[PDB]
Amino acid sequence: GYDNREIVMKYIHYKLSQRGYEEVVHLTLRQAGDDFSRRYRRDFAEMSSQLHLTPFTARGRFATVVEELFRDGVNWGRIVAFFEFGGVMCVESVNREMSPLVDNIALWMTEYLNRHLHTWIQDNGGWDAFVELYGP
Ligand SMILES: CN(C)CCOc1cccc(-c2ccc(Cl)cc2)c1CN1CCN(c2ccc(C(=O)NS(=O)(=O)c3ccc(NCC4CCOCC4)c([N+](=O)[O-])c3)c(Oc3ccc4[nH]ccc4c3)c2)CC1
Repeated sequence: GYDNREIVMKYIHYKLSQRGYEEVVHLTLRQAGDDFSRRYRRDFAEMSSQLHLTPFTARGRFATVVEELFRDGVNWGRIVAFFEFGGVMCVESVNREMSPLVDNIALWMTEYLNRHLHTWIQDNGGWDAFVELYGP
């Protein structure tokens, strides 16, 4: 598991393509995110209709959700839910003719990873351990 920016970009591109717009770690994360959205279906649907994205509320919407998600700490499932949440935000932004928000969201996700998730990820064997646990 190399660069966080690359992980974020490859993830967002996939989520957007699935909705008609535009390495083992990238594939494992993709598969995990699709599994998460299927298992927690009501949470997924509730999140998708509770963003109410506008040009000047997207930053605040991202901050409030990511704070609640990791309030009690970090684990692999919560990191998967964080990528899925980023995906939902990007898809809604493109759907609402606010596609430059995708670049802002990608930056907020990369910054959150580098600054607030990096220590946990490193202390738990990095993305390689995520692949050892959940990959092929
Ligand atoms: C109660 N309040 C606190 C509510 C507020 O909650 C808020 C607050 C804020 C936001 C949101 C929010 C709502 C909507 C959106 Cl879109 C985003 C976020 C919510 C909503 N929640 C966010 C956190 N969610 C969690 C957390 C941890 C775990 C966990 O870790 N479970 S697990 O059994 O360890 C596990 C099992 C299998 C696998 N992968 C296996 C795959 C198979 C396919 O091939 C690849 C590997 C993994 N894994 O990959 O990490 C781990 C969890 O469950 C699963 C179960 C199956 C899963 N599948 C892949 C991941 C996954 C996680 C669920 C619950 C919902």
